[PDB]
Amino acid sequence: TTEIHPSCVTRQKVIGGEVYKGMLKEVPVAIKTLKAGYTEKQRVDFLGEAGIMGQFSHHNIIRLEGVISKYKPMMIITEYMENGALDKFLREKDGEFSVLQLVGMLRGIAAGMKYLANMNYVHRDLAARNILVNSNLVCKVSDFGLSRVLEDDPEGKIPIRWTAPEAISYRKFTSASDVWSFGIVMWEVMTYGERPYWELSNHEVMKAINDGFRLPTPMDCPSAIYQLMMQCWQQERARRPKFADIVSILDKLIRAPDSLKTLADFDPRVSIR
Ligand SMILES: CNc1ncc2cc(-c3cc(C(F)(F)F)ccc3Cl)c(=O)n(CCCCN)c2n1
Repeated sequence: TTEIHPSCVTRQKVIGGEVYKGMLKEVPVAIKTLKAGYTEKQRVDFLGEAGIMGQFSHHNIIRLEGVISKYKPMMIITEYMENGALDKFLREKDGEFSVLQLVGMLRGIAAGMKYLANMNYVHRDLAARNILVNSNLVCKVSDFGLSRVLEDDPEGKIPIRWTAPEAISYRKFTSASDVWSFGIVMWEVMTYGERPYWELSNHEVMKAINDGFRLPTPMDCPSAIYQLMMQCWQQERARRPKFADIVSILDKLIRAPDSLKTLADFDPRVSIR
């Protein structure tokens, strides 16, 4: 990792220790701080995140500019993504993109995830809230925090309803549980940030999934896209596509965009006579 001198960094606005938007000697950056009195574990997790990010060089993975580790407070400095987190972005831009644009976002995320998987990195917390969007509509995987627990664990919280059954039931997180999560992200994108499973409780979601229920088709969703997210949600990991398969399929759909005009039937929850 590049060590950056503090005189080269100006913090400006809190966008999230805190996360600031700032300027780096000038390019816009995001800046994550570690406050005084941090523990050894905090330091290893914090610098650990920078270490992992520094190992990656891919269009669809947030780029590390560098770290401040020789001076306090310590900082991680990344590229700045002008449109912020994908979940909030979709919800504030409801209906404003083409289906081709939405599918192109998902291709970008899948390409990032394929790279992570092949670099032997399991994300464990893939969700639209952990994807960032730039002014070219490029989606990039973010959140490489080391210290993550599944929420509601008897023994950062990973939410149940984005997580694959095997990861919940016996703590088996793999690139195949990340594919499950990616299927949920597909549904988030195609619904402009609808909350998966609505007001169902965690227990209700888990029971539904184990009984074979799956999220219904988004409105105006290409048949091929719904089929692909459904395959991501196979109970049996071996029947899920790999990210390599997902990228291949999305690339084919984008290159033959009339393929996306065939829509999955939408089951209307209310009909009007
Ligand atoms: C709004 N635009 C914007 N642009 C770029 C970033 C980069 C980071 C980031 C990510 C990592 C790592 F590792 F997780 F990828 C590390 C360090 C940083 Cl600074 C970040 O935390 N935020 C804030 C997200 C708030 C959304 N809940 C960003 N926000």
